[PDB]
Amino acid sequence: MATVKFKYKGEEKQVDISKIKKVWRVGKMISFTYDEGGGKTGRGAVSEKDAPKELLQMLAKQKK
DNA sequence: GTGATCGC
DNA sequence: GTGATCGC
Repeated sequence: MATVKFKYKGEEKQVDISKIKKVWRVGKMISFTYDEGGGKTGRGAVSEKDAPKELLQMLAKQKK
């Protein structure tokens, strides 16, 4: 519902957090995948520092 | 290296 | 099997 903005292979992306498929923590990094067009899966990551709460709670609720 | 994945 | 990616 809210969005996450992140920079991936140069330049900024903004994705609806409803598209996020999987999220995991790597120390202070919040890493994820997300659904795109064409049946493809995108990757992105953000600092925990100001990560959207919607995304952080997904982390705490899944199941890897 | 780290966690996980894409895209070879 | 693995190189690049992401924040650190």
